Amino acid sequence: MSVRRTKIVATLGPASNSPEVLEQLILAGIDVARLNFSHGTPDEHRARARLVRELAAKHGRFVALLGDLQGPKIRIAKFANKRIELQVGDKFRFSTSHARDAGTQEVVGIDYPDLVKDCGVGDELLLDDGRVVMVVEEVAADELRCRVLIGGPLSDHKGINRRGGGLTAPALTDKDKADIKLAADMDLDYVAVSFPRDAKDMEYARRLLTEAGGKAWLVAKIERAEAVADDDALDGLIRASDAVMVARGDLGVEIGDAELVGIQKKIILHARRNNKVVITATQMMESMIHSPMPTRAEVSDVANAVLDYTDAVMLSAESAAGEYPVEAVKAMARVCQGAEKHPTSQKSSHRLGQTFDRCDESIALASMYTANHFPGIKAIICLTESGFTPLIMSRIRSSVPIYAYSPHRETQARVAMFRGVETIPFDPAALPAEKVSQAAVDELLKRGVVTKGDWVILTKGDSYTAQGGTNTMKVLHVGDLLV
Amino acid sequence: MSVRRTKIVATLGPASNSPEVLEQLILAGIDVARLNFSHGTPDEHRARARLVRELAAKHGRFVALLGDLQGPKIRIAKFANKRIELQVGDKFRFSTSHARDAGTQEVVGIDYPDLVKDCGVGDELLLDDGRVVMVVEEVAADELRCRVLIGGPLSDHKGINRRGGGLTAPALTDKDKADIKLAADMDLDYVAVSFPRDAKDMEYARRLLTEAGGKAWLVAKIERAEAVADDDALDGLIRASDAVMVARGDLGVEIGDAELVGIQKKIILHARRNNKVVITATQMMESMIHSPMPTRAEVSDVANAVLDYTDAVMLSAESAAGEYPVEAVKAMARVCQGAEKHPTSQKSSHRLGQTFDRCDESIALASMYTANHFPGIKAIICLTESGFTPLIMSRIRSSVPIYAYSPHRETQARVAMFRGVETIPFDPAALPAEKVSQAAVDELLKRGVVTKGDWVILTKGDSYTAQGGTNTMKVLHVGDLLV
Amino acid sequence: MSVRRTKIVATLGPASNSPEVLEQLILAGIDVARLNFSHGTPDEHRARARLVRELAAKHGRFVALLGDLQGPKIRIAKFANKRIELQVGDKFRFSTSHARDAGTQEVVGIDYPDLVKDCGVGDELLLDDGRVVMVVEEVAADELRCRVLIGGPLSDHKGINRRGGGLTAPALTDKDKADIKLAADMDLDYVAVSFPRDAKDMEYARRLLTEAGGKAWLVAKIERAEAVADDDALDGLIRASDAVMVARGDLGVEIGDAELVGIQKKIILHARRNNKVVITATQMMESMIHSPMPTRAEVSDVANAVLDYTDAVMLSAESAAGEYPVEAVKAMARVCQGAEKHPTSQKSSHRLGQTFDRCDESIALASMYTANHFPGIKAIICLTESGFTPLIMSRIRSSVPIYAYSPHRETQARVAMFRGVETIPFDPAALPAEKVSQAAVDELLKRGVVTKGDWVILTKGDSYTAQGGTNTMKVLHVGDLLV
Amino acid sequence: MSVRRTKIVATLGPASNSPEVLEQLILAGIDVARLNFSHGTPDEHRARARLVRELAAKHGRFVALLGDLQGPKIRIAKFANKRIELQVGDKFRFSTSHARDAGTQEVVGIDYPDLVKDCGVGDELLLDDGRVVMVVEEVAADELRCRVLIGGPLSDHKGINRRGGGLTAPALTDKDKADIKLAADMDLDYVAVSFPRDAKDMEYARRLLTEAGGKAWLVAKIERAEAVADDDALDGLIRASDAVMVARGDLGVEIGDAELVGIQKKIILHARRNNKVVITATQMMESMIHSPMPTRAEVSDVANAVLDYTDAVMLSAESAAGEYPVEAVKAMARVCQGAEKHPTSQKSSHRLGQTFDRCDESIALASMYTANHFPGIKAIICLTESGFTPLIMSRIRSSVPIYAYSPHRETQARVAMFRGVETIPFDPAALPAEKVSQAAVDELLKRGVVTKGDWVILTKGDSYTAQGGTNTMKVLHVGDLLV
Ligand SMILES: O=P(O)(O)OC[C@H]1O[C@H](O)[C@H](O)[C@@H](O)[C@@H]1O
Ligand SMILES: O=P(O)(O)OC[C@H]1O[C@H](O)[C@H](O)[C@@H](O)[C@@H]1O
Ligand SMILES: O=P(O)(O)OC[C@H]1O[C@H](O)[C@H](O)[C@@H](O)[C@@H]1O
Ligand SMILES: O=P(O)(O)OC[C@H]1O[C@H](O)[C@H](O)[C@@H](O)[C@@H]1O
Ligand SMILES: [Mg+2]
Ligand SMILES: [Mg+2]
Repeated sequence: MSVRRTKIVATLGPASNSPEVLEQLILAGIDVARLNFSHGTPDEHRARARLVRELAAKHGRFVALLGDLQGPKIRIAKFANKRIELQVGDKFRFSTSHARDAGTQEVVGIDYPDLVKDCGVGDELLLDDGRVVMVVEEVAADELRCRVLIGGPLSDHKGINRRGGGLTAPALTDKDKADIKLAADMDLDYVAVSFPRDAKDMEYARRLLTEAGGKAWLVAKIERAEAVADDDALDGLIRASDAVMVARGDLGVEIGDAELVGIQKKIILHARRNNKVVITATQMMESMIHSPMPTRAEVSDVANAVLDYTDAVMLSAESAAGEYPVEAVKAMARVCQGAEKHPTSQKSSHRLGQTFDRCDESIALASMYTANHFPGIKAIICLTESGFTPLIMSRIRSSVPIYAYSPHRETQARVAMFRGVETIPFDPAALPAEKVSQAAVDELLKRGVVTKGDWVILTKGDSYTAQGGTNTMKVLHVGDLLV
Repeated sequence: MSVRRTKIVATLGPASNSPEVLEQLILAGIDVARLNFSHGTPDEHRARARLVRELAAKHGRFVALLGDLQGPKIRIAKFANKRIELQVGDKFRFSTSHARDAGTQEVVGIDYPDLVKDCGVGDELLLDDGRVVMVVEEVAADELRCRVLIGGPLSDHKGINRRGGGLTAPALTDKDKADIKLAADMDLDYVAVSFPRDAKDMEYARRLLTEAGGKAWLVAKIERAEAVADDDALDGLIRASDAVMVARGDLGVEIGDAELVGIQKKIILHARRNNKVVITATQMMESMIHSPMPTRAEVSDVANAVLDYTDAVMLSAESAAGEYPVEAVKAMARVCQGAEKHPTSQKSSHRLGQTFDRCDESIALASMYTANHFPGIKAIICLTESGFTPLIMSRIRSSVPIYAYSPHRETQARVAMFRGVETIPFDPAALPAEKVSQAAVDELLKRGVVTKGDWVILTKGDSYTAQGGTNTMKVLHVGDLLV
Repeated sequence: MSVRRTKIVATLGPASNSPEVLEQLILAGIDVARLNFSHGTPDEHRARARLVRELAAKHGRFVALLGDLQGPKIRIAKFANKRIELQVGDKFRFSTSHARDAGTQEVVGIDYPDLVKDCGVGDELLLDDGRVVMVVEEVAADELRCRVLIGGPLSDHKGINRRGGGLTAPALTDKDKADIKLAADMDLDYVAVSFPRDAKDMEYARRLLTEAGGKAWLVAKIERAEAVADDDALDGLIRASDAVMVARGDLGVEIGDAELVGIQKKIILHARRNNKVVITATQMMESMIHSPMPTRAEVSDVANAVLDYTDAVMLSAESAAGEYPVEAVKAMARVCQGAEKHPTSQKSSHRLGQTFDRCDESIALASMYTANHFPGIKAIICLTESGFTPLIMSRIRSSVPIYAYSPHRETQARVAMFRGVETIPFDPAALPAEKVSQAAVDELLKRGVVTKGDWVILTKGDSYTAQGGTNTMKVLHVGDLLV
Repeated sequence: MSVRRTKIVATLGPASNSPEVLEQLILAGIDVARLNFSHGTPDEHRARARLVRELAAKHGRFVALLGDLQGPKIRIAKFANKRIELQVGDKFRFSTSHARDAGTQEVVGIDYPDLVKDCGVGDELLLDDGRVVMVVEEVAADELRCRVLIGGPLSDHKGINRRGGGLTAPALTDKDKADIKLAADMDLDYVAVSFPRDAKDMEYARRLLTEAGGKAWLVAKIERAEAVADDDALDGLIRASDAVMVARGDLGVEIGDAELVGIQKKIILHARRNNKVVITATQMMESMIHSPMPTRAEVSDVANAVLDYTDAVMLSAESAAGEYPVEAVKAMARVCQGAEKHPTSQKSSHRLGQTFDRCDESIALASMYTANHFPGIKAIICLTESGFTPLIMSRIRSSVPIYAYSPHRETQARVAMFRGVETIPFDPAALPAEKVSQAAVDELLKRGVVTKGDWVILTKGDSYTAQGGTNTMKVLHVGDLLV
């Protein structure tokens, strides 16, 4: 089998907090560790962040760190005895005037006044990611009086949303502003914004991140009905980001699970067309929380995401809280490898008939065209400062390995989420100009990726100091004297 | 929202044995009831068969009955209680001599004489489609003594295989020969053959079925590595059948779960190209055994099967043994409807450039072409004897309703598994020839499917008595005087 | 070789006026005789019209008659001596005020009052169908002072036009109004309008033709720069007609020879898209005026028109005035047959993805689809009243013979210009309804077009009296008992 | 309009022998002068060759010289009185036994032993390039007895051929071997072989040319039925050549005029696929022998050759013997420019799905891909030694100017026949390496082809001395500091 191209995002948590498990996850092949700021303390995150970077370096791997902002997720308050159980037909109330610590079998408090204002009789409310469902029977100034449609347990601080969406909330909370600073302070590679509705929400988050001196790239989580209402809404949000996440948990609540299949495919495609990275997420291997093997549906879900040409697939509870975090990563990685053998994973239309905007864009596209048609080419050596050039290369369907050669750590980590891209640390400026090409080829010969007789593509610009000036494509024969 | 086109196969069992639940399944929209002959007594099947047909007729629905032969897959015997639970590290024994009804927590019997010959110390055994895994620690003359590697439940007649591959029975079992007679005696609409390897296995089954006077159509279950080894193997097996099933449980064990995605798609496509019906099966909504809603992976799995253009999707334990059989069917039906709104579900290339063989094939194809391009057409009235004509129509991607008008019950049930086809009972021979067209159009006007001003396609042959002579296509305006 | 599908229009004149030559032209395969009203007396036309119809009937052929209106010719006045000769660089003047009777080597008069208003310095003037070319050097109050660009002879009443057009003239002259009546009186099948500018000119001609009781179909000659200025101009003119003619003589003068290739292709395509007939004309085999074989350029020109999917190709002086009218028709017919063997002549996209408007349109399209894919089909029996149904069929690329079965003479002749359509005289209303199918099939068996074992398509409507109700397509096996 | 891309080959002769006319032809835009060795003396050719090269240099143009070998004619013997005249309907005989000097009004001898074997009753025989045509009425053991179909004169040693071809003769005659030496001695850029049958004939010609020290590229004239008998025959002959010519005069005789259109298109396409140059020839503007303007058929013929994507179009008698050689070239050039504006002239599929063989091939293809999609690119600077790299570039449909930068005269002339390629004399080896790019860009700035702000593609290899090592593509912004 070939080296896996689709990247794996693994959420960390109680089940993946020790050095022994993190080491095993690194070895199993995680490419990105997600730190969910909805839970844990700042120091818990710092400790994990330090440990993943240490253990990655220990094994010559490049793992990005993604920080996930909680967002304006609306939660219930606490219960007196920490949890309750509800049956179909039971009556239940959400009250702004009920004490936050005194939840009972009949009522719980909520610290969000506009919840009651935005809801009306008939609205369906979904709690704990849809596990419990209620319908609003009566509205008063301070509470919603409901009937349970689908029973189950309820416990402190569980999430609530309305079927259809449309709830008022700010995109950035005060917690999120603090977490943005925390992310900048930890030098996180990616930061994910929850529940954005339009480009403004992402621009605001970008402002705050730069103001805090953060260099992270921004991920827009597509979880709101308004974000997918039409192509302009979606494309606007995508263009304001560096990456997007198909956040199927909250999105499914907002638009209905029966609409997910079409929207997942649209989001991935529109992301790639706008030269952004895309992640597919949520319940991809849920059964592995309690089982050491996935279901056939789970295998199919992941494989189909790979054929949709997602950059990465994500684990949440499977890796953060479940009994088999390492086995989940292993299984996910194996399914990705299998799906990548399909003929549709390697054949491209190469954006025929379209208009290119930039010069560096053109060299990237020209290289993918060349590599996909001259099969003697076994690798692409992309000398890059910020990772932009191999971002463009990896938007094109191919099975050729793309190597991002960079001296910077920021870049070496960034590309870990790019489908088909591997990092090779390399500093061309600190070498005699005439020796750069053979030096780059040496790095692949060391690793056994290419041998004498194979061909390779090298891309670069004129200087080795500025960014955004890729303008050259060379096709080199491994074995020849390379200038 | 439009009428669902993708068909639902629901396996019956303990959870779906009563008249109250079967009535609810019929109302929830099942199109085919599967009777798994691996479990239950002949009279249990007869009782369920009678009840489904009665309850379907009660609600003006046409539900086929599919009988699933156990096949030469090797199974364990019964337990004293029905089931046990095993933990990692537990010891367990498979014995040729142990009583077949007295299985315990420590040993179960097995009707496989070569057990000790085929297995050896170190071999891994897989039970229940890989869910439980054991390693052989000791071999004796009549038993295998094992340690559990992966725990889980075990129950009567669960499948067992060896990781190398050496468990199997040769060609059609004696049980199956008896069940073929039982199927013929019950007038089953479909019969499924397990573990077929090539056209010969299906021809043998067809011989036995016709010898017993059975009119059922044959379903080849694709579960053996040899059946998908190459296109000739697969196409041979498909051509010898009337329908095929993507049996992902056993198939995943035989070829590995990482290869399923590509093969599922190939099987569906090759089936449709050879004008056969295709079912996708196994663990599509497994979490609904214990939960009243599916996971996102399960939603995705089903939806993607619909976009692959499967005829039907299947439930096994979800409907047969689980806690929420009705909710599973409802959920599956809702996901199908959502996926059918996708633009790829309705647009066809119409087999351009290909060569047709038959005349009735040509009229079917010509009607789908016409309907897909003249949007005034709201339905296709296909007068058919055996259901062959609407079989061909439904191989072509479309969203136009196909109505199979037939006088025969055999046909009225058969087409229940055809994607996009609805039955309208109708006897053209018992009418004055000049009144047939308006009589057929009346049936759709009664049901509110078409109104005055809509157009319709009618297909038929010259006589109303023979089969295989469809040769006419008419385009009629609802409102006009129809000859 | 197969029966030629592309139709041949042959202009009559002095070289093709006798019964012996007309008989030879009929036998050589002409499908339409063009009567150019620019020359000849009314009785000369009547005599030829009668003779072609007589001789066609004598040999079981269906030849249409097309009457070509002269239109608005702008001409110079007379020269004092009979003819003058000009050399490149010579000076020459056109004067509104000079005496029209005697012209000199330096100046000629002209009956064009707007001359000085319409023309300007730099304009190129083309005389005698482009044979002489001049450029306007100076404009004075009553004359244009020119330099000769291309020399040659000039004589009394030669035509003059301006590169670009914009000379004022009505499309219908008083002569043309008289000729429209003459055409109606002769029962001409087609009438061609010269120099129309827009749909209004064609609607006016249609009014006059119906007022005179004429049943002819109208041909718009695309000869004016204004007619091809943009798609709306062209499409408007096409939609107002039944057929169009790529009139490359005058059109080349108006837009320049270097623009012809693109516009010829556009006109043909837009005509077919709007379900109109199209003729390609002018100098297709000019060398055959004086030679018994065509040049390779002439062969190429005709063949390329056939691959552009023109309905017909035309001869003008080659058949009307030249030394080898019969040999020209024979050569043209042979080149058509050769080009029709090309793979692009028989393969169609079948208007996939498009939206159909009418029901009879749908049956026509459905038949071409069916015939192009079921190769057992050797003919299409199209029962038609007015020829509309086979008009639509013949817009689709195919090599299957289309037979227009009609009782009417108007229709039997009309379809002679339709590519791939042959007339079979037939009256279904005068037969017992149940015997029609086999009666139609008999007509093809008589002619040896189909034999026992071949298949055929029959199209018709419900009654045999009304027009515009084709709604049925049947596929029949020649040899079976046909109802 | 833009600069013409399709190249013009003009045959020289009595009408184009003077310095005044040659100068006018150079200024009118000829790209290649053809020296037909069938006529003229060695010194007549030398004088013309010297004059075209002198006059081209005088006007900064690069005109190749093509030498056309006469090849094999089969000829009749002598007449008693040197010539006779034959009329339509006359009887005439060709006899293998009749005295070779005593030809009469009724019979002539012939030194063709297989005459009776090769010809048969019904065959048409063409003498003196088609001036006389006969049909064979009877065959006897030593003669063919014929009827004259087309009359004319006959004289000693006139050529004879059969419709259908198949007469035995070797591709290279003794005259041709002498002319190969003459071509080498004159340093001709191209040599054309007449009536080759297969790769062997072209390899033999290449041997003789190299043996004589000739550097010319070889043109295979496709005129023999055997050369187009199937794809292997044709492709074999193409692969053994550098260029091919669609020789429609002799080819039409050998396969029939009705087959030319399809074969012209096949030859052009197969030539381009195998990376060869292709010329379309013969009677493209024949009427211009005696007229100063072409017919519409001639305009169409040339334009359609341009849309078929021929590299060049040729004139023979139009430029060599006719009354208007300069006007013919001007007209041909104008028609080419018009046809090049068509949208199909600029859009390419870019050999999607295909497999490339070489590295320099890959850079050429990658540049055409890049140029066709980044419209900021206004030119391609191709540094080439032998012209191979811009040969490959020009196989791809585009409207971007391709500039072949070369120091060698051999190369500067060679590319004159390549569609869309212009020569820029340039010696990169004689410059400081760091100044090459801006030096090349200066050459285009001098000529006003590009301005500040435009982009350009530059291709090259590592050294500036070896051939066959193009391996680099750069995209440069005109105005920036170019390394
Ligand atoms: O745009 P980026 O990929 O960030 O890379 C940009 C840079 O990469 C190259 O290897 C060199 O460092 C520069 O020549 C170029 O400008
Ligand atoms: O649809 P099939 O099973 O091929 O049978 C086709 C039959 O359908 C109906 O009975 C039609 O009215 C008959 O004319 C035809 O023979
Ligand atoms: O082809 P059209 O001119 O529309 O006429 C179509 C007509 O042809 C059929 O043979 C019958 O005559 C009618 O059923 C029909 O109306
Ligand atoms: O296109 P070709 O004939 O192979 O010539 C291309 C060759 O010459 C040019 O000077 C290039 O700069 C060389 O580096 C290359 O090897
Ligand atoms: Mg099975
Ligand atoms: Mg020749």
